[PDB]
Amino acid sequence: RDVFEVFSRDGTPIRGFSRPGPGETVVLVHGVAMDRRIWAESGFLDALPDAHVLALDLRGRGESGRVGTAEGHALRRYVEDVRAVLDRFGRARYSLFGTFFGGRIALQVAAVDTRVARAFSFCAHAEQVEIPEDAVEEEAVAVEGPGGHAYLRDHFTGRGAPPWMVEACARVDPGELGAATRGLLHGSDRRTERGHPDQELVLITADGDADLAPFHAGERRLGAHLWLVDAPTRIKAAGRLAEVGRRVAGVLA
Ligand SMILES: COC(=O)C[C@@H](NC(=O)[C@@H](NC(=O)[C@@H](/N=C1/NCC(=O)N2CC[C@@H](C)[C@H]2C(=O)N[C@@H](CC[S@@](C)=O)C(=O)N[C@H]1C(C)(C)C)C(C)(C)C)[C@@H](C)c1ccccc1)c1nccs1
Ligand SMILES: [Cl-]
Ligand SMILES: [Zn+2]
Repeated sequence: RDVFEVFSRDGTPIRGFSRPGPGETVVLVHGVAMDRRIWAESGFLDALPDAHVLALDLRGRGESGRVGTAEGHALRRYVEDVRAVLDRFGRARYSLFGTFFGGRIALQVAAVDTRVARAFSFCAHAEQVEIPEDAVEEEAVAVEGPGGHAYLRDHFTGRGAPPWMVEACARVDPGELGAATRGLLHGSDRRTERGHPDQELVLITADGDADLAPFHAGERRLGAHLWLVDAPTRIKAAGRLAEVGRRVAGVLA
């Protein structure tokens, strides 16, 4: 593996690693309370034997630049972070894969960047959502305070999240957990669009998902393909991420 640095539109440095391979170039986008280490820890990276893999730390996570403001964590800024990675490696075609809010980011990159040939959204759909301002602000307060890592650990543990997902929370600065949560009130509620007719768009979730309706709506509206994994909830579906990587490798082959 090699490390890289690029700069987002707003000057934020975005750091990541490149795992060379002769195959398709795949760009991995983690979720809010994660960093780039989840790709190896989940077994997703091992599932792609041939791909050239690019894995970034989003702004404010891991080795990337600090942000510490709500608007700095707007969805459009994450999109700019990913597009900067696409620039650095200079390809005409990329396949994007994102977990949870990372999936929403990957879909939005696909909407605006014609270099995205495929986008996979793991446990996030593409539809408009109603975000309660009160509840999100309350969650921001819970996660940014001294008890914030414990709050996330206890909740993810109680909902059956894999250990790597529980453990990743404690690697995120509490201030960036709060800012990223508030950032959701700056654009993340809108639906995503199809970028080009030839794009391959895939949504993945638990067959037990209590709200599959918006995933079906992406099938109809975007022509997306819906993949299911055996799990009673979205969070527990994260235990199947390596298996999903094997299915991605089949598509890339
Ligand atoms: C059934 O499974 C779930 O719905 C939980 C699942 N969340 C989601 O999929 C989506 N969000 C939501 O649905 C909803 N958001 C929420 N808070 C914003 C937010 O998300 N977070 C803030 C903190 C961060 C870790 C992340 C998160 O994770 N919060 C859990 C709670 C974690 S704790 C303790 O266990 C969460 O959801 N809190 C809700 C409420 C506060 C409204 C109760 C709405 C308002 C967007 C509808 C995310 C992907 C999203 C989609 C579209 C637009 C914006 C966000 C998880 N993803 C990762 C780990 S759990
Ligand atoms: Cl997330
Ligand atoms: Zn801590």
